[PDB]
Amino acid sequence: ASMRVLLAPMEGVLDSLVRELLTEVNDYDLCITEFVRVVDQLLPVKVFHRICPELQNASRTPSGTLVRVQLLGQFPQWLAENAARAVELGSWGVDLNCGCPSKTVNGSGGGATLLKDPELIYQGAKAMREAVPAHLPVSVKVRLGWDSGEKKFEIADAVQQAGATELVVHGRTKEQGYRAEHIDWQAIGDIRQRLNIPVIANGEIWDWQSAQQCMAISGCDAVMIGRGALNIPNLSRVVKYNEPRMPWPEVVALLQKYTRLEKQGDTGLYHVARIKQWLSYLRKEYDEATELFQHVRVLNNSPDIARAIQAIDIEKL
Ligand SMILES: Cc1cc2nc3c(=O)[nH]c(=O)nc-3n(C[C@H](O)[C@H](O)[C@H](O)COP(=O)(O)O)c2cc1C
Repeated sequence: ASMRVLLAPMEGVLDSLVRELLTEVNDYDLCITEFVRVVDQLLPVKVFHRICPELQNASRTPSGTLVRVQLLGQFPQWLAENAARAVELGSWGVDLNCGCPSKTVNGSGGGATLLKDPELIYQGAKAMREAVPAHLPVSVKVRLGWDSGEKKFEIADAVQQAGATELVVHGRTKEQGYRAEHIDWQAIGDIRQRLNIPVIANGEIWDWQSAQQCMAISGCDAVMIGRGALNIPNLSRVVKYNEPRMPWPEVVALLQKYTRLEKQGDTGLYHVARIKQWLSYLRKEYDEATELFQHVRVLNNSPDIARAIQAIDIEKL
């Protein structure tokens, strides 16, 4: 019966602005921030506030949905220091990225690179668990492996043995990328059966039926949705309650609200890039988004795209 739905971390997509917009019209149980890249220093407080403005609102979006800071990096001492800082600043626990393809800085790997030696996941997660007060959660997000799923149980074991609270599994290897035909929710179930912490299933959940299938196959009562949450802006309610997808006119209203939200540190091109990007996702689902994208793709500045989006009369749609 009960179902948890998490909004995925998405670097360069799901910032605080889009989290604000989406959580207002959804029932997400938790959102994950874009990653804070940890190398070999304690990051200043402003980095956390930039990535997670919700820290100044008791770790919640304006509508009240919890948000959790994610770290990306390798060195245990520095993951620990930065985890402690995230929670000192108010984060509801802390998450560790072990699934994103990521550039190594000097000797400091991160993300999917850690899947090549599961011990790196154990050491990083353990140092975070030890640094974060015991009542607050420490989560880890993984893929099934690097170039195969052969180490998928070692990866899962590393997270549990580190004392992590919960595990998100993206049901593909790194080398399988985002290829739909390679999703393996069964592998997620096999991991769940071995563990004693909640497993949150992730990958290729787009609608009510796909979530039902995912839960049935994996045995997980918790899922995480990333790209689908942009394609269908009310996807949490689609998945939880089998409600219809957000009508297009309400999608346009959402885009209009986005054009009126200010972005901290914006040089001037934020809305141009981000409205085009969101439309590039929406065209997978909404015919109308393909047409609107053709109209706005030629605009090269935020005021022009703001005027264009705002000009649309949603009562005429
Ligand atoms: C543009 C983009 C950025 C992402 N950034 C992150 C990130 O910052 N941290 C992370 O752990 N995963 C990141 N991911 C992976 C997603 O959280 C998620 O695991 C993936 O998109 C698969 O789920 P989906 O099929 O529901 O999209 C990103 C994915 C995309 C497409």
